Amino acid sequence: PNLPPGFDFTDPAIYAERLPVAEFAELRSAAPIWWNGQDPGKGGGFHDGGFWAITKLNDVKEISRHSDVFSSYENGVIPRFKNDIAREDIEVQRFVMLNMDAPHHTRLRKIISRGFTPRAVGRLHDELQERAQKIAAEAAAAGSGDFVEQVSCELPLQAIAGLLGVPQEDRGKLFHWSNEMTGNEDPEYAHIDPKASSAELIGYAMKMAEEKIVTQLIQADGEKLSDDEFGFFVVMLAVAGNETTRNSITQGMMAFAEHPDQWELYKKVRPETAADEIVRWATPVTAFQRTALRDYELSGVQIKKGQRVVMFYRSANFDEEVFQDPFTFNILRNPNPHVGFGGTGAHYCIGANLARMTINLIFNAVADHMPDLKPISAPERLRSGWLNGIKHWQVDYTG
Ligand code: HEM
Repeated sequence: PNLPPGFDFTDPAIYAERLPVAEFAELRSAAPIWWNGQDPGKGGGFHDGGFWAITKLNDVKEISRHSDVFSSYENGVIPRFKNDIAREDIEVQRFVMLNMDAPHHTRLRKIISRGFTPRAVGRLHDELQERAQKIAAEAAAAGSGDFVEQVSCELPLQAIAGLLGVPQEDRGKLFHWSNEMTGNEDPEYAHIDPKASSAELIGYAMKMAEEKIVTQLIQADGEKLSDDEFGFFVVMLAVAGNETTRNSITQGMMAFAEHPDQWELYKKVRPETAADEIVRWATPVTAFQRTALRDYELSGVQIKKGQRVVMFYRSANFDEEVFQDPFTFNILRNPNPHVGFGGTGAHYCIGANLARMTINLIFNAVADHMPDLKPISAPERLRSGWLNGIKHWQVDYTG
């Protein structure tokens, strides 16, 4: 493929500035499964010499479905940390369900699925809609500001707090820990320590279990989460369901500002198709990886036992063989078989309906209170090699 020597699709220096859209398009055309070599000390915490870049939607789905072959536990699923991270700090992530394999993952998922019943999520609709409306009214009344802080940030956090029934007076400390919990190497956040925030949030959650959906997870059906598993579950919601939904809201609004005919259509009919096109477009998790437990032949390439494969959701969601005109933002897109919530399989996002509900509620509120919003200056991207984040974006709410 026509790529620079040494190019690495997980390099945080690229994502601080842009998504490498042209370079993914070139792999899909010229080398859809391609070995991305990494030199010593430049592998983002891994020392194995590189990984297979997976760029096509069917391959991402095949890997996700074959979790008997493609492990989440062996190396975790995050494909890039700071280059000098200790291997013990990657391995400690194995205590969240995202980084486990069957049978351990199968037991936790079954218990945690108590939290994500359709009924549990739907119960949160009326409070999240009242919060959404108020957030948008507050932003309109401020006139201009940072849309990430004023519109995107609070409602995903209040969704987790309402799911967990956290008392009001404890939400400010909960939200502070949760916004320090996912790792990045951005200079704006160089003074955060996700390790203290993780310890502190696990201790808060364990005290909450001891005092008792929390009661349904920690009450024996004799199966239940232990008190420490409930802590690890609250840590996992902080990393899985906070910045991801926040970034789907910012990048959905960036797409509406760049495609004004789609925002006019959305304001009229608020279509059911919009939330999934916002997630496809935003692809807030750019990639997650697996490790092969045995040799496996994937679309003609011989993947070998122990090698990593990195699923680039950001490429697969723009796969020209699967989406008609994938570079067109189309809020009526149908069909829409995107992998923004992962490939279907054992670890498919358990929060997907809660995220869709959060997205729908906030965009309805923005349409109702700020229909003529316009950007003031360019979004500031986050320096991460796997999370596609926007730190700040200045907009004029009144237009
Ligand atoms: C637009 C917002 C979101 C995006 C893009 C997203 C994306 C993902 C992805 C890509 C995965 C891994 C799937 C796989 O490997 O096949 C995942 C898993 C997971 N997500 Fe989400 N997510 C979002 C929102 C949420 C929310 C709101 C919650 C919860 C409050 C949540 C909870 C989880 C959990 C617990 C897992 C682990 C499932 C397991 O390992 O069995 N997510 N998510």
